[PDB]
Amino acid sequence: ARIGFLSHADMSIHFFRRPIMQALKDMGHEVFAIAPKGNFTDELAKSFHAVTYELDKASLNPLTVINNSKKLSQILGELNLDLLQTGAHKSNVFGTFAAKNAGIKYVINLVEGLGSFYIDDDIKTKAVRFVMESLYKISFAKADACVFVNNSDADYMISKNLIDKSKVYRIKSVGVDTAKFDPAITQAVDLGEKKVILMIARAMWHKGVREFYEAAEILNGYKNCEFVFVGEGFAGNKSTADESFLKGGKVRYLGARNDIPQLLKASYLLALPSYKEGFPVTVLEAMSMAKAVVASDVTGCNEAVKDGYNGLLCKVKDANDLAGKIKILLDDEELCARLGANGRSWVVSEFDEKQIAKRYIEIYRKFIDV
Ligand SMILES: CC(=O)N[C@H]1[C@@H](OP(=O)(O)OP(=O)(O)OC[C@H]2O[C@@H](n3ccc(=O)[nH]c3=O)[C@H](O)[C@@H]2O)O[C@H](CO)[C@H](O)[C@@H]1O
Repeated sequence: ARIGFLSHADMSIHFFRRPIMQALKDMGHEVFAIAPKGNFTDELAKSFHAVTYELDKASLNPLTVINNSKKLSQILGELNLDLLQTGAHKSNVFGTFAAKNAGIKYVINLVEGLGSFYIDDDIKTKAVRFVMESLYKISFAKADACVFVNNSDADYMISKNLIDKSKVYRIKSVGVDTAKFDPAITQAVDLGEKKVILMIARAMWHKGVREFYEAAEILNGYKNCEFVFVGEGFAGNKSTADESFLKGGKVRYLGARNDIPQLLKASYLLALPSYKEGFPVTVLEAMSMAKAVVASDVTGCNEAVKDGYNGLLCKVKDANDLAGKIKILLDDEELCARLGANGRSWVVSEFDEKQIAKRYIEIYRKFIDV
């Protein structure tokens, strides 16, 4: 009944792990949110036991990653956890080494997208991918189970003999609060009298930001549409567009936001031209808002979006095709509503966060008493 949730980022605890954690709290367990300090740490402390720690998130310096993870082992050791849920690569691998060195008996892993080491193909990145995969064989072997939020990541990692089918659990998506993300109780943000083409994302190039801005250029307000981008960029990051790029195109830039339901209600459709995903949550949120989606035909996107059912798929790294799919929906309002209505019907039946959370807890029940 002492259950930790380790992440590299408090965003993942607050946005993804939370419904699991709430369900365990409501059952009378002690739930720990273990993540570096961030914008959500203080409110999370009110609900759960916040634990912070230092991390060079993107660094691959060996002695930095040894020291980071040794300190981490001590922080985890002092919590006296019965089970630790990790998520994403650094916590799955090094969080597991540190968890076992700290004497934690049960470690559950979680893969939610394979990330940029499978987008890039430069030799340096092909070597990094090899090492991480070889480390994963050890870390998975030490952990008791791994949850996958899509099928392609599980299939892939099984095919590389990184983990036995026995330990793979497929829980599709991290779920969405369909009662909060409900159009009937949501008041739209006012963005004018325009057909809003909404993209929600951290401004990673690997998220398709450039293609989205190029497509805005191509359509240039066709049928009174307006491209709108929600999310943060960063300065001096090669992996990221800066605010000067995000403010300099035919896109209305809103920066970070907390009224996503309200923004989705004001939108005509949601675009996600990502290069690679796990099970994109902005897609789930758009679906719960009964909004059609236009998404790249890539990993993750093509499991959350079924072409012709709840959205349309476009080629990746292709602004013209992205624009083309958007124009088809701008040209055909009845189709766009039908797809969004199917999107709503699907989230409600398969992706509500409450049933998703219950299925994580059944995995834990195999190992500890809940
Ligand atoms: C591999 C990858 O590229 N992405 C995956 C990764 O996290 P990502 O962080 O890439 O997931 P994402 O970008 O889909 O996260 C979106 C979440 O952030 C929220 N938001 C975003 C912008 C903003 O200004 N305000 C705001 O509140 C939004 O409401 C939603 O809850 O893990 C997720 C959880 O399973 C999904 O699998 C994604 O597919």
